[PDB]
Formats: sequence, C-alpha cells, structure tokens
Amino acid sequence: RKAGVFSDLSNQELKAVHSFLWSKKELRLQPSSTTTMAKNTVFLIEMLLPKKYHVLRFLDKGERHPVREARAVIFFGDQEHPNVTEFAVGPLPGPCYMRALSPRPGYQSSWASRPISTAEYALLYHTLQEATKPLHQFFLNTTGFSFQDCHDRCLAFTDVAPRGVASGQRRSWLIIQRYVEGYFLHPTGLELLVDHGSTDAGHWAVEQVWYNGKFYGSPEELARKYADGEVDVVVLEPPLFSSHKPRGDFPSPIHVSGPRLVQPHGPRFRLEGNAVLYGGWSFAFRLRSSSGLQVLNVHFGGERIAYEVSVQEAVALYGGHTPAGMQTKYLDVGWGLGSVTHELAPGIDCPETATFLDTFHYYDADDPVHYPRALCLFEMPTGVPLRRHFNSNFKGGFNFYAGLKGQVLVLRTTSTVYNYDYIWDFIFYPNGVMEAKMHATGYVHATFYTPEGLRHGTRLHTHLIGNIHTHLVHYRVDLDVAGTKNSFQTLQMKLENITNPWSPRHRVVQPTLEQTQYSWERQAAFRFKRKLPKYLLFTSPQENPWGHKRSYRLQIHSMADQVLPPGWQEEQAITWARYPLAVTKYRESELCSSSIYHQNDPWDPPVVFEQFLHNNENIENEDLVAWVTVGFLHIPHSEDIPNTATPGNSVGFLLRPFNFFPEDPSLASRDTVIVWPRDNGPNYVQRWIPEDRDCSMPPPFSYNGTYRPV
Amino acid sequence: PRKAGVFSDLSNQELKAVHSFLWSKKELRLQPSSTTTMAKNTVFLIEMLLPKKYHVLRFLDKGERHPVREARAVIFFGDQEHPNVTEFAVGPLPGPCYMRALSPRPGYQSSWASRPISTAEYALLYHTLQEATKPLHQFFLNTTGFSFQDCHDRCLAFTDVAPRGVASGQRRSWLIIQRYVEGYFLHPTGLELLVDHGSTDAGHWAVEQVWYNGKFYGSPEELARKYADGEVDVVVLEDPLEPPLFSSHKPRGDFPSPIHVSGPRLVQPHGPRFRLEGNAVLYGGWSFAFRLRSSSGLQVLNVHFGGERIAYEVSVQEAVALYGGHTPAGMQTKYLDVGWGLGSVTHELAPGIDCPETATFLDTFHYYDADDPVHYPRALCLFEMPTGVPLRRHFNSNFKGGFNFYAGLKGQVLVLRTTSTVYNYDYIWDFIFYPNGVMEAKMHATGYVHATFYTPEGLRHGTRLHTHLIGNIHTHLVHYRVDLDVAGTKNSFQTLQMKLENITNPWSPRHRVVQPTLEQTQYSWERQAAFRFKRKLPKYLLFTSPQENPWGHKRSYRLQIHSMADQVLPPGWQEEQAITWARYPLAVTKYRESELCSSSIYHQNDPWDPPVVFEQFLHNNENIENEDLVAWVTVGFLHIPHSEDIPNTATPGNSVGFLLRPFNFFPEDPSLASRDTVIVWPRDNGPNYVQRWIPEDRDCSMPPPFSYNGTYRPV
Ligand SMILES: *[C@@H]1O[C@H](CO)[C@@H](O[C@@H]2O[C@H](CO)[C@@H](O[C@@H]3O[C@H](CO)[C@@H](O)[C@H](O)[C@@H]3O)[C@H](O)[C@H]2NC(C)=O)[C@H](O)[C@H]1NC(C)=O
Ligand SMILES: *[C@@H]1O[C@H](CO)[C@@H](O[C@@H]2O[C@H](CO)[C@@H](O)[C@H](O)[C@H]2NC(C)=O)[C@H](O)[C@H]1NC(C)=O
Ligand SMILES: *[C@@H]1O[C@H](CO)[C@@H](O[C@@H]2O[C@H](CO)[C@@H](O)[C@H](O)[C@H]2NC(C)=O)[C@H](O)[C@H]1NC(C)=O
Ligand SMILES: *[C@@H]1O[C@H](CO)[C@@H](O[C@@H]2O[C@H](CO)[C@@H](O)[C@H](O)[C@H]2NC(C)=O)[C@H](O)[C@H]1NC(C)=O
Ligand SMILES: *[C@@H]1O[C@H](CO)[C@@H](O[C@@H]2O[C@H](CO)[C@@H](O)[C@H](O)[C@H]2NC(C)=O)[C@H](O)[C@H]1NC(C)=O
Ligand SMILES: *[C@@H]1O[C@H](CO)[C@@H](O[C@@H]2O[C@H](CO)[C@@H](O)[C@H](O)[C@H]2NC(C)=O)[C@H](O)[C@H]1NC(C)=O
Ligand SMILES: [Ca+2]
Ligand SMILES: [Ca+2]
Ligand SMILES: [Ca+2]
Ligand SMILES: [Ca+2]
Ligand SMILES: [Cu+2]
Ligand SMILES: [Cu+2]
Repeated sequence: RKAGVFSDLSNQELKAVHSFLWSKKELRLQPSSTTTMAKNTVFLIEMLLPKKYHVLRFLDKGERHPVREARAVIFFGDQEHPNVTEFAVGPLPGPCYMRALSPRPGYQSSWASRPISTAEYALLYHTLQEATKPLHQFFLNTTGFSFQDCHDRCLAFTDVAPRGVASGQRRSWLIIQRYVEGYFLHPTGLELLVDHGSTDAGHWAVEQVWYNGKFYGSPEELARKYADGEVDVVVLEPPLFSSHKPRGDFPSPIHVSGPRLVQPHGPRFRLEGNAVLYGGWSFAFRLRSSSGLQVLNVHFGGERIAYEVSVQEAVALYGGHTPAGMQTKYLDVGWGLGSVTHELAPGIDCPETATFLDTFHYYDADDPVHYPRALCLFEMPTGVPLRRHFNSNFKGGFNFYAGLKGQVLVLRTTSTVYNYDYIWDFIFYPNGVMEAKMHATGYVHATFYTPEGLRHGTRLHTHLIGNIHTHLVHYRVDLDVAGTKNSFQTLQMKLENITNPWSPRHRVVQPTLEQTQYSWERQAAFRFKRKLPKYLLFTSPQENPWGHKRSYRLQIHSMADQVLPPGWQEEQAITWARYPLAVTKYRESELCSSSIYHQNDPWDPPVVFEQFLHNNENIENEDLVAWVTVGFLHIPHSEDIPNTATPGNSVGFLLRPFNFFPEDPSLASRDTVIVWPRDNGPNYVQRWIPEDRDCSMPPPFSYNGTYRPV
Repeated sequence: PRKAGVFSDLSNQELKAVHSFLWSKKELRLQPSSTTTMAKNTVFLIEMLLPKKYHVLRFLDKGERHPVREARAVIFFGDQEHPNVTEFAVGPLPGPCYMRALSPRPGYQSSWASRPISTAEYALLYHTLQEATKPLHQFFLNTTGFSFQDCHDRCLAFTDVAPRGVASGQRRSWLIIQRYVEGYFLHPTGLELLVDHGSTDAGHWAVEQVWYNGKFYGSPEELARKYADGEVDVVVLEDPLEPPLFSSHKPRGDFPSPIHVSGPRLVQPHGPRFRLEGNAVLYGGWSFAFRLRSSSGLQVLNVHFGGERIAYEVSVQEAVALYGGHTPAGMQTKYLDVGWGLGSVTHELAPGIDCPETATFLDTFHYYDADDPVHYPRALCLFEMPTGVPLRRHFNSNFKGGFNFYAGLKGQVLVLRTTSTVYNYDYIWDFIFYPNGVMEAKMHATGYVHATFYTPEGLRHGTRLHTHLIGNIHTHLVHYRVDLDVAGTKNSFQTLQMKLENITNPWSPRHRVVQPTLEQTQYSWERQAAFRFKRKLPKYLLFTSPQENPWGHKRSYRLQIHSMADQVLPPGWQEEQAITWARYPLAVTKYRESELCSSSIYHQNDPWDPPVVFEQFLHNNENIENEDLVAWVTVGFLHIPHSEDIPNTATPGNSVGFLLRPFNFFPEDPSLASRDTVIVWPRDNGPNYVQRWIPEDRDCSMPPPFSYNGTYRPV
C-alpha cells in the first residue's frame, strides 16, 4: 500500500519514538503521571505528514517513499523558564534525530498556552480539597456532599477555558458539581477561580469565589458569611433526570427490537491497512491524535478529487450569568480532539455489520494507549434510491421501471472530550458524491440556575441552566480536481427581460446562467454577511466530452453565523469562523487552521487564519485549498435532558461532481434493476446480479470500556 | 383508528358511487374521459373533500358526531356554447343525494382555457400534428429517420410545455419534437411547434409558428419549401436504433474495484413496530392519520406525540420548475405540478429499491382523467429504517483508562413515502418521524431532466449534456402547508436570536466581557411573520402554546428549513401571480376555511389570473397572537444541469424540506420512554454488566421475492 505514507503511527512506532527520546538523559524526561508540573515530559507523539511535493512524486511519478517522521511535543517544566517545544523525530523505522520545529521569536506565553493534563487535574483537586476546608459544613448543609471523607457523596468540578483575561495567564473558573450519574448536570451554585500558573502547586490559590449570584473573595469569607446568616443559600426510585435509564410510557409501547442490517455476503469495500476501495472510490485515511479524522488521496474512477479532507477545529462559544459561563470558549483541539475516540458500541454507534478498527494514541499518557473500536467503516442502505424512473405509457401501463437501490459507505469516528460526544462521518455515495458530517450528542455545558441566567440560556431542571452557545467546526478541503492545478468559479441565475421572439408585443422575463471567475484570494473569502453563491465550483482546465470544464461542487449544510466581533480579543483564535468558505493557495506553512495551543492562549495563538489571506495571492490555475466553516446556534431546551440528540443536530458539506464525468458515474453499478413489459406474459425483470434474500447473524454484542497500553 | 377515517381518501366503492350519482343526472349529458372530442361534458376528477376543521375537531376532541363525508367533483362542461369548468361537492357518503356548488368563481371568464390537459386532448393534438406536418414528412425522414405519419417503431413524439400563451384565456402550446426511443425525453430533434388548441372543435386547431435549429419559419409549408430549396442549415441525426443508448439506465463502464454481491439489506424478523390500520398510524409516541389527495399529494393529519396534538395538517401544496431557454419552448416553461394531478401519478413502488423490502406497501385508487376509478398498486409505503446514527450516545470516561458507563440508543425512523411521476421527473415525498418527537418533510428529485435541442445560444440558459442536448437552467420550488396546532389550536409565533452584550468583567473590572445573550422577538401581525428571501431568517422559528413546561418555559415546536431556494421571478410580474407563495421561505397566516390551499389544478394554465393568490392571504395583516396559525414553507433549489444528470438526476444532495422539533414542549427528552436504550456498566474484577430493557436480537427472516406489475387499471 502506498496509502501507508498517510498512516498513523503503530504501537511499535510510538514505542520507538518514546524509547528514543527517553534514551536522551539530558532531556530529564519523567512520566505524564508524575504529580508535579516542574518536570519534563513528552505530551504527544503523532505521525508528521511529509511535504505534499514529495508525497505526490511518490504517488504519481514513481519516486521514493518520503521519510516517515513523528511530531513529538515536549513540555519542558523542569527548567528556570518553562516552555513547550516541538520536534520532528525520525526516521521511522530506526529514529536518529530530533529536530526542533516552529520557533516564535518574542512570544513569551508558551508554558501558559499548553493543554491541561491528568497530573495537573490531580493537583487542582488537591488544591480544592485543602482550600475549601473552611466550607466543609456549608457543603454538607447545602448539598449533602463534600470533598472530605465523601465516598459516594463527593463534589467534583468542571473547568472552563480560556483561563484568564490575557496571554500568559492560567487562572481557571471551576464549576462545582455533585459527582453522580451524569454529574455534568448537577451544579451546586459555587464557582471558584484558581490561579495555577506556577510550576509549584503549593503557590496555587483560590483568588475568587462566586456563590448563587454573589462574589465572596475567599472560601474563608463565604464560610464566615454563611455562619453569620449573610448568605442566600440554596439547599439542593425513578432514575435521576441526568440518567439515560428509561422512564415514562409511550401511548403505543414498543417491546421488540427494530429492523437491523444484515450483510451475509460480506463487505463490498476492500480495506487494507488505511487504504479503502469501494466501487469507483479509492482513498486513504488517518486519525490525527491532535485534530481528528482525515481522508486523503481521494480518487473516483482512478482520478484524484481531493488530496486532503480533514477536521481542523471544533468550538463551542458560550454566554452566561455566572463567571464560568461567561468565560467559556471551548476549542477541542486544545483537548486532543483526535485522541478521545472512545469505543464504538456495535449495533448502536455503528451497525452490527460494521468493520470496527482499533487505533493507538500517545496523548498525555505514560505509554502508547490502545483504543478499541476507535473507528468503524460500513456500507448502509440510505432508504432512498440513488435514481429511479417510472416510464409510463400514459394508457394504464409502462415502457419500463428502472431503479438503483441507495447505498453509502461511511467512515466514522467520535470525539468525547468530556460532556459532549461528536460523531464524525465521511460518507461516499456510488455516484462520486462525498459528504462530511458531524452530529452532536452527549451532555450540554450547564451552570447553576438563578433568574439572571434566563438572559443567557434556558432553565432545564430545578437548579440547572443550559447556557446559550454556538457550535463552529472548521474543515480543510484540499481539493485537487483531476490534479493539482485548479481554478475557482461560481454560477448564479440572473433574469433577462427580452422581447418575446414569437409575439413581439410581449416580453419574456426568464433565467439565464451567469458565471463569475475569481483571480485573487480575497475575492473568494466569503463572509457571513455576503450572499453565498448557489454553485461553488473548483475547476480543472480539462473539459468533458461536451465542452464543459471538469469540476467538483461544494455544497454547505450549516446554520452558522458570525459570533464574536472580528478583531476583538479571543476572536483572534478563530478568525476562520469569519468565513463559511475561504480559498487559499496551498502552502506548507498553512496546513492547519488551529493548534493544541489555541484553547489556552486565544489572544496570541501560533496560527491566525486571517493572515493566510494577507498576501492576497493569485488563485488562477494554482493548487487551491478550500476551508469550510459549519455550525449552529444551540439554545438549550428541556428535550436536551439528559442528552442532546442527533436528529436535526448535524452540519457538514457535500462534494458533488459537476461536468467531471461524461455521464452519471454510478452507471457502472451492476445493482441496477430494470423491469420491462412483455406481450401476453409476465414482465422481464432485468438484473446484472442475482436477487438475494439471505439472512445471517452478526457477532453477539460486547463492549469493553477500557483503553490501556499493550 | 376508526376516527382517522374522517381524513381518509375515497374507496373504489365510494368513487364508483359518486360517479354513478353524477351519471344518473341525464341533464349533465356526461360522456367518458376517453371520448376524442373536446366538445363534451365529462367528470375530470373525484376526490374526498375534507370537512370543516371546526366540525372535525368537535368529532375528534369533544365526542360529537362524525361530520358528513363528501367528494369533490370537477366537471368539464365542454358541450355548450360557452364552455367552462365547474366543481361540486357530492354527498353524503354513503348514499349520495346532492351536488352543491364548490369553489365558485363568478365573473371569471377563462375557466375553460385554465383546465388541465387530458389524454383525449393529447390524442387530438397528435392527429393535428400528423395532418399539419405532412409537408415536412420528407424533411423528417431525411433529418431524423423518424416520422409522424405511417410510423411503427420510428415514431416522432412531442413534449408540451406550459403555460400556454401570453395571457389569461389562451391555450397555445409550444411542443418540443422528439424521437420516441428509450428515454425519449433526451432526444429533441431541433424542431418546436406552436399549436393553438383553444377551440372545442379540433378541426380549427393550427400550427401557428415553427421553430427549427435557431430560426422561426411561420408554417410547416414554409420550412418544407426552404428545406427543399436548400436554404436550411439542417442537423442530420444519427440512427439511435450493442452499447446502451445514453438515455438508458442499462449499466456500462466498470468500477476499478469490482462489486459482485448484493449490498447489506434490512431484515425485520419481529415485524413492524408501528401499528398501521386503515389510514391511522401509531409509532411509539406518535399518532397520525394520512391521505393522498389526488390533486395535490401526500398529507399527514391530526399529528400527536405523547397524546398531545402538534399539527392538524402537514401537506404538499405545489411543486414548480421554472425554466429559462434559448428555444421558444424552453423560455416558455414554468411547470406547476398540481395542474397535472401531482397526487395522482403515484406509480408503483419497487420493493427493495423505492422502499426497503421490509416496508409495508399500500395500494390506492384515483379518479383523475379516467373512465372509471383506477387501481394504483404500491402507491405508498410505510417503513421503519435504521438511520445509521444513534439518537443519543455518551461515553462517560473516568479519564484514567476506563469508564463509568456507556449509554446509547440505536437510531431508527418511521418513513411514510409516496412518489409523483407526472412525465420526466420522479419526486419522492417523505414524511419522517423520529422517536424523540422530531418530524421531517423531505422531497428528493430523480428521473429525467427537461431538455431542449442544442445550439450555441443555449449555453446562456443551460449546459450541453450530449451531442444535440441542452439541460435548461431552472429552479425547483415546493410549497408546504404546515397547520401546527401546538398543544391545541391557539398559538403564537416568536423567534430567538443571539445578541452580544459588552459589559464590565464582574471579577476583573479593568476588563470587558463581550458575550452572547438570548434575545426573544414576539410577532403580533401576519406581515411581521412573512419572511422574504432578502430578509434575515431567524435561527429559531417557534410556534408556541401559552402552556408552560415544568421549568417555566412556553411549550413550543420549532421549524427548521433545509433549502437553497431564493426569489426567482419578479414580484408582481405576469405569471409570478401564480406563485406568490414563493416570495416567502416562511409565512404565517390566520386559519380560514377559504384559504386551505396555496395553489390549484387551474394555476398551471392560467398563471396570470389564478383562483388563489397566496399574497392575498397577507393583505388583511391579521392579528396572530393566540390564534389558530398556519405556517407555510417554501423549499427548493437552483438546478443547473450537468453531464452527471444523464440519463437521470440522482438523489444524493438533491433533497429539500424541513424539520419540526419540540422546544420546551416536553419536560425532558421524550425518547426516554424507549426501551431500546442500552447502558453498559463496569464491574470490579469482572465483565461489564450490559443493562437492557429489550433482549438482544439476532433473529432472521426473509422478504418475499421481488415482483413488479407496472399496470394501473380499474377493478
Ligand atoms: C358553466 O356551465 C354550467 C353548465 O352548463 C352552467 O350551469 C348551468 O346554468 C344553466 C343556466 O344557463 C342552467 O340551465 C337552466 O336554465 C333554465 C332557464 O332557461 C332554468 O329554468 C333551468 O332550471 C336551468 O337552470 C343549468 O341548470 C346549470 N347547470 C348546472 C349543472 O348547474 C353554469 O352556469 C356555467 N357557469 C358560468 C359561470 O357561466
Ligand atoms: C525551551 O526549552 C528548551 C529545552 O530546555 C530550550 O532548548 C534548548 O536550547 C538550548 C540553548 O539553545 C540548547 O543548548 C539545547 O540543545 C536545547 N535543548 C533541546 C532539548 O532542544 C529552548 O531554548 C527553549 N525555547 C525557547 C524559545 O526559549
Ligand atoms: C421588462 O421590460 C419591459 C420593456 O421595457 C417593461 O415594460 C415597460 O414597462 C413600463 C412601465 O410599466 C411601461 O410604461 C412600458 O410601456 C413597458 N414597455 C413595454 C415594451 O412593454 C417591463 O416592466 C419589464 N418587466 C420587468 C419585470 O422588468
Ligand atoms: C477488556 O479487554 C482486555 C483485553 O482483551 C481484557 O483483558 C483480558 O482479559 C482476558 C479474559 O480474562 C484475560 O485472559 C487477559 O489476561 C486480559 N488481557 C489483557 C491484555 O489484559 C479485559 O478483561 C476486558 N475488560 C472487560 C470489562 O471486558
Ligand atoms: C466594549 O466596550 C468597551 C468599553 O466601551 C470598549 O472599550 C473601549 O474601546 C475604546 C477604543 O474604541 C478605548 O479608547 C477605550 O479606552 C475602551 N474602554 C474600556 C473601558 O476598555 C470596547 O472596544 C468594546 N468592545 C467591543 C467588541 O464592542
Ligand atoms: C398485474 O396485475 C394484474 C392483477 O393482479 C394481473 O392480472 C391477473 O393475471 C393473472 C395471471 O397471473 C390472472 O390469473 C388474472 O385473471 C389477472 N387478473 C386481472 C384482474 O386481470 C396481471 O397479470 C399483472 N401483470 C403483470 C405483467 O405482472
Ligand atoms: Ca495566501
Ligand atoms: Ca488543492
Ligand atoms: Ca390573513
Ligand atoms: Ca394551527
Ligand atoms: Cu450545543
Ligand atoms: Cu431539476
């Protein structure tokens, strides 16, 4: 497989990179699990893609496999001036070198920008246990739970990000919750601000306390005001409301299992490593531990359509009445969006007939970690024919019926960082259409109910506000339509008003086809304020047999809009969210629109998408990259309890051939059925594959739930 | 289930009873539809006429008597000095006694010209062409190899466009001439003919204009002469009669990765989980009735979830395709499907292809341009199908190599489906019901595009798809009536937006917080809630009840539109009067019995002066606070054809519609009553506990062998 150039690191490869780094005594490496911040540790290891120039010479011109390398992110906490530095480690197999990457002269906030880690959370929990001792009685009286000798009645916390008011700060608002089933939905009314910037956790402090609508300065002050009767206190078997356990009764109860897919004849796609073949399609895939799912080197009918289609970032931007709520701008890549690909449940998350695939991740771990059923690949009937026609004779019969049953191939993973579960799909139809989709489910981000909260959300239970927010997702769509050099054009309908040529006293007011060409990047950077043309076309100079340029069309499915003001503070981290569509000239320095650092330094991040447009380059006959923002406003509602559900809660885009193929490319499918009438007999049912009614059983259900080194 | 009968379409027996009652009135001078003269009186359409909502609701909700059941009957009165179309309500059913005036339009003088085309009329048009084009017979043989006269397997055919003239009262049709081969829609010859067929005496009908390959010629004789004299730039077409014809669905080409076996299929060993009886459906939380109105299409009625009404009616109202063209037929074409019996062209669904092999397939009867009620096999289907994505799921990690639980609910949806194949295009009409109280309307487009003869000038109005073929640019627009009755009749309409505030940071006063807030807008008057395409459409469109949920929020349903539609024709210009609803992705009206439909069978052939002008429902700008509201939704898409549309447009990416989602209506997720949920829990030192409320299924079953009939006939 040539697709191996795109493949993630194996367990063996991750171990080899880790071993190589640990052989360097001068790095003073310690495990992720060690509970001090004043340590040097390897935070993330993942495959580092070679330059596209070299990859295409290997794929297309028969040249050598590019050098395979890893990206290694090292937290240097065990030095006077802590920082994060990244390295290219290679070659693989047999690593030799360690080359530092991406310097930022003059940038001083590297350390503060780094992701939170399990060890850091352990230290935060200790800080809280100690700092809140004065509140122990308050906790018991108001919630029946505590942090001390609490057992099955313990308080927990949820941190929000970003963590302060400026670059270099690490001051986190923490929402206190009761640790019960679906704890996300059990805020107590207390929130605490902790400064945890120092590498010495003994310096960490609670700097501010908010309880039920008022600030109190310190845990001691709240405790004293409580004792003195100066606090407006809220004192907090069917299933818990936050449980998924069934309750209630439908008027027409259902006691049996629903229909299921059977695949007695096995998969109709071929999977070899990370290479997939399905009908006209060939592609490779990878799951980038930092940023998520990608499909690469996508071909249909042996011609390239897209070099890369990848998840880049996923954001949830909140308002609130509470300090934690008004603070929250979550950026998932800052949490290992591609590393939280937890186990897919057969028959539920994917069909029982799906092919389930494991992966390995090294993200905030002591050793590479095995993730069972991290991805699945499956063919599914869509329930609607790809095409059908009833050719009537308009006299009580027919000339023929023709139809092709609808099927699609789905490549799927998930991300569950904490409360939310996103389902990430790349979908391939037999006629050369591909679709990207993200569906949201899991638990909402929620805060304690007070009346003031109703200006920033919806009351969802007695003590619970679902905060208003917008979800925004960015994708990189490096279309290479029939090859690398493309142009971008749009089509519109425009009316003309002409003399009616067969009745000159009258007029014809009718549609015409208008084509718009784009020469410079800025012309193709569409803001949310701008009218998005209905046909967004990436074109090859090659023509089809009818004289029309071979193209692929991008069709966006989104309810997104401009959320933050352009140029204001944290908006610097998400300037891509100004554009439902922007088109750039391909550059190796612009492969990603976000980073793991954006979450915790959104004020001065290492990648600012807007800057990609500053040079306003020529985009006529160039290697073009489309970048797509999709999303939706989510005002929570009571039906979101216990979880948001997927119906209507998906966004994404389609890539559709447009004059690319001389006729419908699904015509090669032998699944087509045509029914023909016959004089004085039964109809002739014409098939190119025999009718099948076989049934088989899938494997019995199992689920593991653990993800451990191997 | 008996009560759903108030909404039910007429039976074969009821249609026969209505027809017989009319035929018993000898003064009507009725003749069969098939009689080949226009100068006749005939019953063109018979369908159930829904009773007044006031009476239906008293029946359903207050225990009062079943309303009287009636049929709409449309009579073409062609056998008189001043022909017209008149409608009647015939009842009661059973035992029809009366025919009362229905939808009278006194003072309107063009009803005859406005009427739909019929099979008899097409036969007379063919006879007119056979005679009128005699001068062109040799021209036809030389340029096409096909003919109108003395043909058997090499016959010319035509496709008529509409509307038919330049003003109300005209019936002058442009006809695209084609070769009658497999997929004939895609074989234009380059000739188009304008025929005036207004007279009830077909002997007066004439070809009044001729267009061939870029030029007008006046008459068939003039073109014949110029051709004979060597003065016509002709296009000689190749013989179309081993490889399949381009317009055929027969496979050709080969995928690089061979597929030699059937793909995965649904099995349903436990049978349906929905309860379908007559036109009544129960599915978990859902209860609804349905009907297939012969004139306008699929409807779902009296839609409830959890025993509470959500919608009185959700129905297809009209489906339009508005074209441009270089040819006179192309530039004429504004097709309105209700003018062709949109709900009557529900042709046979092929099991395993059009619906899953596990679907329930239902027959119907229609009486539309027929001599007797006609049986339509497998006209509808109803099926549950896995969506492939869980309704909800969550992995509750312990962040230390394990979990606290996994919970998930497998995705299923109930689909009620029919189709419409008037001629070239096949639309697939779905109403879909999710177990969490979300319902969705969807239309998918497939079949053959409307196409004209290629010349270079055609490229300003379309795409060259084959040697001699232009796919004309057009826009599809569909109108839906959405009579939401959220928890009952009296509702209001409101919208929600996000608006930023900029405040002092309350914990760091030197700084600012610029953040989202929730903004609510109330609407009091119809005009305020008529959203034009140029207007910003709010992201939350809510229909509210005054009743509050347990958390103090008003019980609502949210409308979410999936569309790429835009304004097509200029508001107020000529034929736009027929489609003024297409100005509005959403408009909200006060319920009225005189405003039940936004279109009619008459709109297609008199778009200039039609019997219903949707804009008129907004003229009185009525108060819409605590009233019976009706939402009306336009969905659609611009379709610039492309070579992948040959032989047929395909469904992927070619659907539009809307969702209705509960919004603070239920106290928590209404799917929680589903016993399909599975939760897996960890156990110390043991295997996990898989908690279920329905046992694991791996049973098997087989569907019946495929069959397909293809005929639709009286029974
Ligand atoms: C559309 O055509 C229908 C059918 O021809 C018209 O209804 C018919 O109207 C005539 C009146 O012209 C009625 O004829 C008879 O007139 C004599 C008077 O000499 C009267 O004594 C009889 O009682 C009878 O009414 C005829 O009954 C009536 N037919 C039906 C089925 O209603 C209709 O008026 C035309 N519509 C328009 C708007 O012109
Ligand atoms: C971040 O910390 C790293 C590691 O301490 C620094 O990298 C070292 O730089 C010194 C001085 O140039 C070299 O002698 C060492 O070889 C480096 N060590 C490694 C492992 O690369 C680095 O200078 C700091 N980065 C910044 C921007 O200050
Ligand atoms: C299309 O163009 C025609 C011709 O310019 C416009 O018709 C004119 O309209 C004005 C104002 O109503 C009249 O006074 C003229 O007599 C009309 N001229 C002719 C030749 O008909 C027409 O309004 C235009 N329509 C649209 C929708 O733009
Ligand atoms: C999850 O998977 C792991 C790995 O397969 C299971 O651990 C194995 O358990 C088997 C059965 O007892 C033992 O024979 C092996 O010693 C274990 N292998 C390893 C590598 O640890 C584990 O039991 C599974 N957990 C659950 C809850 O199903
Ligand atoms: C939010 O409001 C603040 C306060 O009015 C704005 O901050 C001021 O901005 C101007 C520059 O236009 C400065 O001269 C002032 O010194 C600022 N005042 C304070 C108190 O900070 C701020 O620009 C507003 N931001 C947005 C996005 O509207
Ligand atoms: C279409 O359906 C009709 C009605 O079932 C079929 O007509 C019957 O054909 C069978 C022969 O298999 C005869 O026994 C019956 O007498 C026929 N009944 C009627 C009412 O005509 C018809 O054969 C079917 N056509 C096709 C092509 O399958
Ligand atoms: Ca650039
Ligand atoms: Ca490219
Ligand atoms: Ca009104
Ligand atoms: Ca209503
Ligand atoms: Cu959300
Ligand atoms: Cu179309």
